[PDB]
Amino acid sequence: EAEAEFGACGAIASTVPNYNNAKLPDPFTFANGTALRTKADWSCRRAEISALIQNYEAGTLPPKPPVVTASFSKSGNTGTLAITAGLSNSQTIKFSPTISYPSGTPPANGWPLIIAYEGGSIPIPAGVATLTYSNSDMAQQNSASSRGQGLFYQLYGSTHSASAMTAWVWGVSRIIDALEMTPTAQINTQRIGVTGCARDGKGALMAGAFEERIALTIPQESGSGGDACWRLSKYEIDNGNQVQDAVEIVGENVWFSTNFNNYVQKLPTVPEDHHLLAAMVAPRAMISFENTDYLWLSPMSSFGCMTAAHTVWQGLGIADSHGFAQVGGHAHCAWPSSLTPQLNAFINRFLLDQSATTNVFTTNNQFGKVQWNAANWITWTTPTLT
Ligand SMILES: *[C@@H]1O[C@H](CO)[C@@H](O)[C@H](O)[C@H]1NC(C)=O
Repeated sequence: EAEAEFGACGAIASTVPNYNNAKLPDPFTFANGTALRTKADWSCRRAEISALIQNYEAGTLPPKPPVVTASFSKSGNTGTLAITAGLSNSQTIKFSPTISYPSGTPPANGWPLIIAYEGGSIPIPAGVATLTYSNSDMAQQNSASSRGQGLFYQLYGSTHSASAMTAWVWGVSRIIDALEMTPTAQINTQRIGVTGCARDGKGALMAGAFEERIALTIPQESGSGGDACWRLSKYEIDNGNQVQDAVEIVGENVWFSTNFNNYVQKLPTVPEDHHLLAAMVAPRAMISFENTDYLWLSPMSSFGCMTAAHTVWQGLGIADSHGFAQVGGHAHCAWPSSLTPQLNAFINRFLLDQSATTNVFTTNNQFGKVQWNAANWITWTTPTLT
């Protein structure tokens, strides 16, 4: 409704004041009760999901500011992309991510690139350039003490509602803006991925969800606040698994908005969960990786959450653009070589344009004191969006 004022998607909701659902919110029904039926409907539902996530847990994601400039220099195989961002009131900040390049002549359209939060913890293939993004500089993340601290807040103000992870997303968007105006960086901006591990994996998921120029999203062992769902993690903690959950996470750090504190004890009233956050990547590609050795990561919650999110790609007819691999037997953020084929399949297909098959959806079902029962959490029937 009200398309003449708001555009093609009309008056998307940012709140649902009467919501109360202990199971997972339905991806395929808008807040107003309209059912999704077409693939185009997904674009508008994703916009509504973005507004709901910002309202309840992420804070405000500012749009591109009126000043974004960039200069590039290179020494050896290392480029430095010096970025400046500024507001209409003259306030400016600067940050300078570095890029590690393969040697020699690039492909005609430039190197594919993975934006790696704090360098990431995945093996990046030799034909893909790596941009090291210091997300902690953009928004600090030591503990609850870090609230409102970081370069982002030196631009927008320390009381700005963006969570640290939303601030990190904004920084990624500026990096891509910079790359698109800097041909000498020799990056194929149509083949950019994002990755990070642990808290930086929560960050990478947020980046892929909210920044649509990311072609491939790779969250690694992101746990609670990442590819796990709040409702499922509450079920785990109530049944004796020592998981991270919504209540603890908001006291531990600043990855979520202060407003989320008002909902962590009332999760059924939140008209979203992280299955909808992950689904915001669709129709682009994502594979996330989880580790069952650490109950803190909430293993069942990630499997159930990603199974729920997967229904969006299934409804869009592109199930193989979304992968999930969950295994045990390795240290946190250590990369197990047994998963390298799955990682490379997604990188090869979505960043390197190879005909790799990307049907990856596997778990060992090692969930501790709980089991996954899809009927207790997913109530919707996946439509075939037209
Ligand atoms: C319900 O909301 C969606 C998203 O704003 C919109 O596209 C749709 O037109 C709305 N339904 C009606 C009947 O206005």
